[PDB]
Amino acid sequence: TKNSEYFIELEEKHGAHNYHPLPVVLDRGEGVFVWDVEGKKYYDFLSAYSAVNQGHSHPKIVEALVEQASKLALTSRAFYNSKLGEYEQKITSLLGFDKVLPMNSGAEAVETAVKLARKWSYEVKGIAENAAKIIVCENNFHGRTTTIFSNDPDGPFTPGFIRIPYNDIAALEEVLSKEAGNIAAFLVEPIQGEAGVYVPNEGFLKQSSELCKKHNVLFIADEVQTGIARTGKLIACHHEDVQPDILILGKALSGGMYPVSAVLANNNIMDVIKPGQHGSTFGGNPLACAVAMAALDVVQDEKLSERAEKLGNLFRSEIEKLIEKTDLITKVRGKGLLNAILINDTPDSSTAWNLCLALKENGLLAKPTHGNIIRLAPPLVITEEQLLDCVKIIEKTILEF
Amino acid sequence: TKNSEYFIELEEKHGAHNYHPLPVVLDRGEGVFVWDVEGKKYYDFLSAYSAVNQGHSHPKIVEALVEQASKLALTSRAFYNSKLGEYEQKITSLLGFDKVLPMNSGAEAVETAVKLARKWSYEVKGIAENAAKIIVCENTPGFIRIPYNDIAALEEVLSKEAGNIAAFLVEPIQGEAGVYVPNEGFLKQSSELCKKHNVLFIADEVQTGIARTGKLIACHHEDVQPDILILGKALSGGMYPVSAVLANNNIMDVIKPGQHGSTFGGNPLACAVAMAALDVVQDEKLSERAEKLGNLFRSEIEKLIEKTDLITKVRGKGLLNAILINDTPDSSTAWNLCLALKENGLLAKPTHGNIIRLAPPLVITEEQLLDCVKIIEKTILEF
Repeated sequence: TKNSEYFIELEEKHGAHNYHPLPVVLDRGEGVFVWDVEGKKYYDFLSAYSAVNQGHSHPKIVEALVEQASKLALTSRAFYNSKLGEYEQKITSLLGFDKVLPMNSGAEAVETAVKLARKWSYEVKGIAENAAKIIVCENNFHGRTTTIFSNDPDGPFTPGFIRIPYNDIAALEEVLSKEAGNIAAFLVEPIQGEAGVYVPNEGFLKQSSELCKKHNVLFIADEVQTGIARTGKLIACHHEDVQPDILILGKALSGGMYPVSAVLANNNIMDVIKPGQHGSTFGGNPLACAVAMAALDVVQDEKLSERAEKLGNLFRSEIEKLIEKTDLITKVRGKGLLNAILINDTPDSSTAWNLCLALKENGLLAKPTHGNIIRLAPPLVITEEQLLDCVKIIEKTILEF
Repeated sequence: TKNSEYFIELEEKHGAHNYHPLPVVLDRGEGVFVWDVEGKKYYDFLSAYSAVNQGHSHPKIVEALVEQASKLALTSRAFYNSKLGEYEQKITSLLGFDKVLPMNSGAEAVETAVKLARKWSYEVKGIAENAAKIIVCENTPGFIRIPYNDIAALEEVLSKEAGNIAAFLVEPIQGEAGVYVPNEGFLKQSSELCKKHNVLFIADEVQTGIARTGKLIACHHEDVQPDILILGKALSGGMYPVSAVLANNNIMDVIKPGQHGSTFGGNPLACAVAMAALDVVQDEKLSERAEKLGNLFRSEIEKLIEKTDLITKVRGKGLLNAILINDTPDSSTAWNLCLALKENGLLAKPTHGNIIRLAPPLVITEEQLLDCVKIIEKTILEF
């Protein structure tokens, strides 16, 4: 009785209708594979939007969660817990920063990074306490701003922000040359993943970072999606020889086992933070820390950055060959195993969705974004043989469509 | 060696200084008790700000986490998972709502409740898109701030501009400053006033919900069924960040799939944990336990107050309680009292300088509760 349709109908009846998932009901995951309720096996080519970099149900991450959950999971920050210090030392040493501020969700970490940058710009740089601006390339704070109303009780422009095009050095230099004195930070993703996969021009991140330093503006690398080996380096900034002033991590920081996010910065920035303001009950809890330490160890011990780099090159090379055989795919873009294909149809068309249904029938799970883009992002633990099998599945699906 | 000071120094060096915790380093919890790195045992009288209502490391909740984490912890909402539907059916049936929207954090759920009320007021009530206002209580355009526990102020705002108002968003008890219990009838009259003026009543029960005040949600004390219910914290027993917004179909009908989503909201691990945490509350009758033990606790603390000039009053409902220390908010007395309580085996922390929250896990026994009273008495009388 309790088949896939049974669960879908439960959610229709009792759950808000705020999502449109691909119609598959998953109940087990192991490594690169997931199984639906009827027992069919699939390659996961979404990795829960690049949170499951270490594979589903990684034995080391499971083990860390189970160990810590039976000891102590939450004290709040009213007290110290014995795991947070160990984790803080680990991650700051690993990435080369003095300090980390732990949070739960990606949005919390981005919000916290911006608040930290504004406070720095007041305490150190000298901008008035409501006058600092943040340069952004996308709507990083969707749902929490007033443009015309914000939902947080405690051309169109968003006060406090300057929006410029992504991958546009001239636009950044124009803003900095004219009003860098008003600017606390530039907040940018090394690859934009919201509307697909937008890889910027070679050199964009490094030039942006250098321009920010020249103009006394913090460079904030939002690596919630790009971080933790996905692009072929521990963080995508490393591809560009950038060390950001503030680093934002999330998603795969926990392998997807627990919502863990982080903001890293050196003392000259982080020490503007003082006790007092209203904070997070769960941020930095010992269960989160035990999970994140294990998730980082998997990435380093299994050399997942090198694996994502090598297999990503192979993947894009093979997909480029497929593109030459079909009129259905316009281009493939990405870094490491963060890749996506643009389908040769309009964003209002059903083609990419139907291609994802066909991929599913052939044993590979992906979902469109913005109508005509398909993200292709498996866990980084995929083997070369499995990767080439996935290429064969994609080839078969495309060539038979 | 890795003693308490070692871990405190690690955090000073490598962690942001955004908190000033009580100087105790905890490494184990069971039920009402926690142990520090040196092995000293304490009663936890904060419950992680009322998230650990079911006690630390509750076996049924640990069980649920282990079972599900071993199987599948995260899919994202790009696909269905096999636990969310069962959890949605469970919590909506338990609380008497048609639908639930699952989230991670308390602030997420509050913001989602606000966004939902505004969308309702546009599609159903007819207010323009960015024109609906939300009434809230003092503890920001588009929000009307009135004093807490003030029916007259609410009535004045409604009489003057209910036509432009989507909702009133209120906590059944305010836990921010300390524990501010409103007057008898405040919540019910507020709920009735909102209905009369075609305004949604949103109960923020992130702190008060899940048995802490002696009922499954504090609205039940007052015979209020809110239009939108916000839950958080103890929904997971503290094992996982889980929050929720519940409402009937007349409100949830306005929801359609959007452009931005939550990766972790509604994931199968969160759902397995929350189902177990709810089962603990019902199976162990923790609402009844909190009601009965809360009455005993306030009665015993009132006796202690007779013996000292240090404590002004005790207030609260269920096991959400607090004491006001007889000193200024800028003084160190409450902090120093908490250091002394710690030495005598009970952990609490001040808020707003001169208030101490007293909120143990709901699984505490009468014998333990009276022992805690004895610890507080000893600490006060020896101070």
